[PDB]
Amino acid sequence: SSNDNIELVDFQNIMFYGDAEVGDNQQPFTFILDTGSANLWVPSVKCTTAGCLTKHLYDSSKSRTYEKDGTKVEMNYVSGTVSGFFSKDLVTVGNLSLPYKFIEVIDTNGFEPTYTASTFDGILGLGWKDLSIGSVDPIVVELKNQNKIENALFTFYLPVHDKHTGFLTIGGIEERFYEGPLTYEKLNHDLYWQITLDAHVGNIMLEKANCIVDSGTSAITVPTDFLNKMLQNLDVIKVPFLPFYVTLCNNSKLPTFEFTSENGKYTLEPEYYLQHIEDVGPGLCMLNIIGLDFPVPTFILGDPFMRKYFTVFDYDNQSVGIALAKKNL
Ligand SMILES: CC(C)c1nc(CN(C)C(=O)N[C@H](C(=O)N[C@@H](Cc2ccccc2)C[C@H](O)[C@H](Cc2ccccc2)NC(=O)OCc2cncs2)C(C)C)cs1
Ligand SMILES: C[C@H](CCC(=O)NCCC[N+](C)(C)CCCS(=O)(=O)[O-])[C@H]1CC[C@H]2[C@@H]3[C@H](O)C[C@@H]4C[C@H](O)CC[C@]4(C)[C@H]3C[C@H](O)[C@]12C
Ligand SMILES: C[C@H](CCC(=O)NCCC[N+](C)(C)CCCS(=O)(=O)[O-])[C@H]1CC[C@H]2[C@@H]3[C@H](O)C[C@@H]4C[C@H](O)CC[C@]4(C)[C@H]3C[C@H](O)[C@]12C
Repeated sequence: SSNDNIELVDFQNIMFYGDAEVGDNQQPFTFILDTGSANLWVPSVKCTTAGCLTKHLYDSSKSRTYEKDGTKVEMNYVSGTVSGFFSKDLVTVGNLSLPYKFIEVIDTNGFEPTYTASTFDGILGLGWKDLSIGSVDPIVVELKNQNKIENALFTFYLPVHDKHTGFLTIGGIEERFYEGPLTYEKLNHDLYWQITLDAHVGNIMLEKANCIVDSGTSAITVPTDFLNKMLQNLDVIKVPFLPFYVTLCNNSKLPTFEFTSENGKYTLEPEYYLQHIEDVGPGLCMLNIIGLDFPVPTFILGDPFMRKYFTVFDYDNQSVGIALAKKNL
């Protein structure tokens, strides 16, 4: 009905979070909404670590829909590890509710310093079942199976800093969120939001590259070889000890990413991957790009791509729909 959604709030023009609840008493948590994972976790009142002092914590004893599991789980992300045990309780996203298996986290030491530095309490996975720990049906799929929504799909309309808030819409496509044509790219993986695109950056290209559309990566990642070729004679300087590159914001050597399919063309101009850091010096920007090598040459089209392009994640049609995000409104 209409279209169920959760508001997306920009954090310092580099991350975005949405709020959902756990327990029949609707205990509120702030989440990274992560299309690149397939589990929900919240920090427990039983959490024994420094990071949890600054967070909204889940109290299973205060929920009468809580069902004990206790199966120990370690959740290993590329950027950190959280551990605890499975619990079952009511999960509410927008105005949609369902009983759900999630991880009750008691150790966040492996998630620092990012955890304490950030406003999110946990991570809400929007991936595929066979990627999940504990064989958990994805929230959006379950809601469709329960006839709580018209379609097993969700859309990302990211917030733009000082322009507009964003929305995760569950169960329907709103035309308000995108201008121009919506192009559907079929998945090249059984259990990941990953599509095939030719990647062109200036004179260098990777043919039929694996491209993950990842709401839960706050950067563009490119293969390390590709990045080394991109940055040759570009007048950019890497930060000592850190995989981040600094440039003059006005550096006209900075290239436009061009990603092409049989039916689509997506470009990402420097304004979409530049981060102003003028506290550090005059007219200096960081590139929101990092080198990351997968066994197959892979790009992560993270936050910076999804700031520019509205995205539809369709379980039933096993495709990602891409359209230019509407600027205002
Ligand atoms: C400067 C810039 C780099 C910034 N990053 C941030 C926030 N960070 C740390 C990230 O986004 N980091 C990314 C990340 O790990 N994202 C993660 C969420 C997260 C965020 C913050 C801290 C800890 C975890 C979420 C991403 O979807 C990644 C994508 C991925 C998957 C496999 C292999 C490589 C990459 N997913 C996972 O790591 O999930 C693995 C799984 C575990 N169980 C099932 S799959 C990396 C891919 C770069 C703020 S500013
Ligand atoms: C998971 C990857 C490392 C992948 C890996 O294990 N790579 C081994 C091969 C290395 N090389 C390609 C250089 C060898 C090939 C030689 S070649 O000549 O081919 O280049 C590592 C490398 C740099 C890491 C980030 C930074 O720490 C900054 C920050 C610290 C926070 O706390 C957590 C978040 C964040 C964003 C980190 C996330 C993640 O953790 C990254 C991407
Ligand atoms: C081979 C590497 C893993 C790292 C590696 O180089 N070697 C480890 C071998 C495998 N494990 C030891 C984890 C097996 C555990 C079972 S064991 O029997 O060992 O206990 C490959 C094999 C399959 C890959 C994932 C899947 O494609 C799905 C998905 C595609 C996206 O594009 C990127 C994210 C993700 C989760 C991929 C991550 C990573 O890229 C994997 C684990």
